[PDB]
Amino acid sequence: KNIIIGAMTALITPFKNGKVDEQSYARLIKRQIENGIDAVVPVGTTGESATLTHEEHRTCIEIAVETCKGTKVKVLAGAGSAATHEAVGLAKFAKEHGADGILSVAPYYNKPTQQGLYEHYKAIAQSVDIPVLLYNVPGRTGCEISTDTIIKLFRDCENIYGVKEASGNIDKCVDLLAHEPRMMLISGEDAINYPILSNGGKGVISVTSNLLPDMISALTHFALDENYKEAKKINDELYNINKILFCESNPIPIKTAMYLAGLIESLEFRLPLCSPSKENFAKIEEVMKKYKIKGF
Amino acid sequence: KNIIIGAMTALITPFKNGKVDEQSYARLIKRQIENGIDAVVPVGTTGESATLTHEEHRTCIEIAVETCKGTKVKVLAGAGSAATHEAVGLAKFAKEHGADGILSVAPYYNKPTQQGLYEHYKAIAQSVDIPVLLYNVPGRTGCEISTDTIIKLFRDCENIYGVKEASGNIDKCVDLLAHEPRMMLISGEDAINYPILSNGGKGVISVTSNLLPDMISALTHFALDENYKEAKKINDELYNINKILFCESNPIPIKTAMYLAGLIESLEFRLPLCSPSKENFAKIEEVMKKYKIKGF
Amino acid sequence: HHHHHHGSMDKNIIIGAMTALITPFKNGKVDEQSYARLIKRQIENGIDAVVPVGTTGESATLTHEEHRTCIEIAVETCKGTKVKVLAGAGSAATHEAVGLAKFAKEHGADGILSVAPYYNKPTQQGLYEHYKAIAQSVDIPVLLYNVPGRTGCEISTDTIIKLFRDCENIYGVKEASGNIDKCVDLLAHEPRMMLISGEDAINYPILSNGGKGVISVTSNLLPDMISALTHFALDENYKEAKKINDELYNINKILFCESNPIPIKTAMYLAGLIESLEFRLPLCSPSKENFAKIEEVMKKYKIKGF
Amino acid sequence: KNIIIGAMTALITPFKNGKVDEQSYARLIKRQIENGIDAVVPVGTTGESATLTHEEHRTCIEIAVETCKGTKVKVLAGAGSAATHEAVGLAKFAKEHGADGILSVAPYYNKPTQQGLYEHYKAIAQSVDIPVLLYNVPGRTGCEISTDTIIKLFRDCENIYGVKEASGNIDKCVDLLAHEPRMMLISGEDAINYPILSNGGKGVISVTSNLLPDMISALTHFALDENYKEAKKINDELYNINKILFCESNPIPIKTAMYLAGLIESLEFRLPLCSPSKENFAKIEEVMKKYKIKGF
Ligand SMILES: NCCCC[C@@](N)(CC[C@](N)(CCCCN)C(=O)O)C(=O)O
Ligand SMILES: NCCCC[C@@](N)(CC[C@](N)(CCCCN)C(=O)O)C(=O)O
Ligand SMILES: [Mg+2]
Ligand SMILES: [Mg+2]
Ligand SMILES: [Mg+2]
Ligand SMILES: [Mg+2]
Ligand SMILES: [Mg+2]
Ligand SMILES: [Mg+2]
Repeated sequence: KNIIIGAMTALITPFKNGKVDEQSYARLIKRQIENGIDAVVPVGTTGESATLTHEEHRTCIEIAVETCKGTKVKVLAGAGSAATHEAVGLAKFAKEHGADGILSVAPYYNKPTQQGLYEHYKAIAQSVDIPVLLYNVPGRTGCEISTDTIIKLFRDCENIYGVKEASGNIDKCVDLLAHEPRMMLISGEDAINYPILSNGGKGVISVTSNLLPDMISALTHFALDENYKEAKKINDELYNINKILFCESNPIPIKTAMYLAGLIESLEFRLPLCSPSKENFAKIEEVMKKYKIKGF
Repeated sequence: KNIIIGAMTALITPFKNGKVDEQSYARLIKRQIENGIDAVVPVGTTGESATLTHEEHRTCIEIAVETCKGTKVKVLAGAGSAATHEAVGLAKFAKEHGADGILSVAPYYNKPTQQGLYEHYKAIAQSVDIPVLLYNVPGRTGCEISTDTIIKLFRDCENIYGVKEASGNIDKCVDLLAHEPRMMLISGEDAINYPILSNGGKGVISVTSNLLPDMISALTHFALDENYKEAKKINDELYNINKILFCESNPIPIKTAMYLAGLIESLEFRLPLCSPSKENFAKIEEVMKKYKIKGF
Repeated sequence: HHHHHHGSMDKNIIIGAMTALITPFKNGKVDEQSYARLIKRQIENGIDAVVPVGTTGESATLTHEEHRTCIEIAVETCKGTKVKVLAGAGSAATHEAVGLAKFAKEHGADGILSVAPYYNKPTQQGLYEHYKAIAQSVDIPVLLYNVPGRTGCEISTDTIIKLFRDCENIYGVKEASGNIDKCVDLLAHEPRMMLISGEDAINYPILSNGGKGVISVTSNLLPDMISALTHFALDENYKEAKKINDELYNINKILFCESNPIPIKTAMYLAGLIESLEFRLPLCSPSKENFAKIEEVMKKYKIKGF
Repeated sequence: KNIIIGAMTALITPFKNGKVDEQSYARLIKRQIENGIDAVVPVGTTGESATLTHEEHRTCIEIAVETCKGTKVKVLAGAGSAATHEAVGLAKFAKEHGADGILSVAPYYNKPTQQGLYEHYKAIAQSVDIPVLLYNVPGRTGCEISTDTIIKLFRDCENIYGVKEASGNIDKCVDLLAHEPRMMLISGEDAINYPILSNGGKGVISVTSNLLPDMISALTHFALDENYKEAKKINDELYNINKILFCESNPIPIKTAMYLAGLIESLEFRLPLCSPSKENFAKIEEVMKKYKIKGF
């Protein structure tokens, strides 16, 4: 299978006057490239995919593709939906805009059965000829892609090559790679990046890497090179910031931190997201001081 | 406050060859009207709101509004979204096209904070002058509207008049009505319709009533009259069908039951929803045989 | 031989308003005089039964001798009254639970409460055999007790109903499970059983669905209010029962701001009803902030003295 | 600190005609010693601690102490209780009868607060001069020793040197060793032995090792030697048996497997534990066929 692995960043989407700040978006991607990141994920959960329009979805994918052009850095475009017809359309558009592959979150809200998830992802994978990474995050979607369903999809669909797990379930991570060691298991939970990689996971799709791309990329590369002691050292050092970045729903903390670090102009969200509480604003700022934040 | 209470049905959306079957949709609503139902909810969760287009959403609301004219039956239009801008747009459409009120599910997938939920619903409520019922279903959305947030919205926004709860949490139901007895608590979980009503809830938004509208209407009206012996008797008798209608994710079982009773022409869903397993198909049929199902 | 048709055969029951008694300590010993005085106060404020050495009575840290002494005081104090003694007798070990059941029978308890085995997580078959052994060891009523947040296991509706139908003296269940759906499930499929509320905040919803009593924490502090709530409900005066349930919500919830019985003993101490705020380790006093919160919530209520 | 780490077995307690089979118990321990195990845990959860008398509990500890004489194998005696006075008494017995350390499960059923847990373990630790390992298993006890409480106990009490985690929470495993790298984190969940060891855990207290002691010992020793690839290979191979040994509550499956293997004479439990279902008995037998089970 063709794959997209390594250290990847779920890009925030900066807003300016209620609009996507396209100059800031490109500038933030160049900063990721300069700090060792292997791929960027425009318009995932961290990029506020649910509140962007389709036009804005396209704009972000195009900026990511153009900015990464000529670098080794790939674009794994967010393209999931609760509706299969919409997810198929987003997959086809992402392929046409030049994306290297697609990330596709399990349908949220409508709780498809395992048979329904299989048909959903089979339809998506059949619509394109680029790699497709499944994305399991049951705390947000209300459903779980089972290990059996993930493995069946990997085996039955040429394009489907692994899964981004955001499920707090290292047992499932063992289950997946013990029964199907050819798949690419990707960490979707920064605090446990190292345990997922040390069990044979092959990358991360990170929130923390927005702020500390050098540290998350180094963690990932240490682990892929089997230097577990050094990968664990960075994972341990990052625990405090990894946890505070979820003191409110992601991406409220990471955007707050990027604004405090001077990396975006304006702490703007799209409703129903909004600024953190005064107390959590202070906690994020405090945890940040313990880390060296790369500039532009 | 202007309110919409009583026995209400979360309408299924029939499909025929991939499109909304508009003749069947109207016929099903007339059947609800003729069996004692007080309001109908087009394009809620049970109506596959997440997989309908904007145009189909609007078509279903218009059919409901037209079919309920000249009757006492109200239209409480589904209008929720994960994006506040889209929820406001749907609210405004429902108002301008004659809906009596709106139902608005808590944003799914993006997990807004309580402050974000407050701002989300304040924007929706300020956009229309018709009643707004909140809708909490954490198992599907990934978030909870807290009791404090529900009560503040009810007290701060003239047209927010209560909440549809689908949370399995009778403690919260007591909390809500003990601290704000003027709100309209609406049961969103059929199996516990009677306990919610007997604590002072004032209606149901029912899945089971698609199949058995006369029974749910009678349960509700006995309860509103404090004829609790009779209301509990029906609630007890309905437990088996109330539970089997969730043997797979709603609306897979209820649409299956409607098809099995000849009330819709085709067992068609929009992906990622799909037909139930053959085993559950048979289980639903066997439970149906214990109930008296009205025709057209 | 055994059989599956006990459901409509005569079952002695213990229902109504019941109190899960705190166990007061003085210098680390059971304060036996205070214990009797607190029970008399329950009797005089309309309570129908008392539960010595349940969860609220710190059953896990009493010695077997102290457990037996508390049952004896409860039995002696309730003689000559309408008030029944439903003795705590559960255990993670079936052999211990049988021994406690037999003691309660031989020392004059009216019935036993028997919590689902904690920590060892028996299967539903194991729970069935556990309670079959207990029920067949005595001839007094047995109330099952489901509290999965504490035990790590659940007695399923099907197992509860099987036990009710298969054993003469098992007559119902005390539910502390935050699960009104299960409460409907139970009484819809087996309306002959006695469902007893084990969670004060939802006493009225359980009673209004046909539950027939409560085993209360709040009634340690406010026995007249819990008794009135229950008797109104049993008479189908649901307006008055709900009014009391709503008024009690604040205290009902603050009594669990830390693990029960830490808040209720704190409230009883603040009310002057016990001499010292003494627990047995690993239980201990609440945080200073929760101490203050409990004190504040109490102010809205009229607390009966002795 | 003095410590007890490495590959350890939570010993089953065999019964014959309702009594502890003392000869089988000693024979089973010798089998563990001869298959690479570093310590044995008499009368833990797997040993049916809840249904043994205090006399039987003490007998099992004495047999373990006697059988390990003349070997490097340590006895980490089960000594926990919901009552602090009982836990202190069991700790003092274990010390005075030659145990090398104690395992002490968090109080079950009565849900102490973190302050209560601290006072509980402080009292236990001060009662003896041998190592004390905390044991967190919230699914069984109804409470959780927080990371902060574990770390305070480790720092404040000379004897307390780590924690056995059976919590399905690799995030907390990271939390513990990131903030207090000097403690000994011990895996209490066989399926994730390798992830816990690869994060710097220093041992296991295993159920599976009752049946497959050579494989669990080899896994643990490869990990401790930083041969993570070979440790992961065994962890992956063992996943199927690791999971089937929990198809019913432990120790129902492990005793079933030991009986099927001819390692214990009769499939006897103490109520409320009992035989598995016919169906799960067959599932256990089938999974066993893929593994080489050492004899005596
Ligand atoms: N990635 C950019 C598009 C975001 C679109 C949408 N806001 C709504 C998508 C929708 N399928 C719209 C249904 C409209 C009829 N009710 C949904 O709400 O699930 C979402 O996916 O959350
Ligand atoms: N109700 C008064 C007696 C309390 C006894 C005990 N503390 C311990 C009971 C025991 N079966 C003892 C096991 C002894 C060997 N470890 C238990 O801990 O489960 C409990 O049940 O929690
Ligand atoms: Mg690279
Ligand atoms: Mg809605
Ligand atoms: Mg008497
Ligand atoms: Mg039945
Ligand atoms: Mg009367
Ligand atoms: Mg509570």
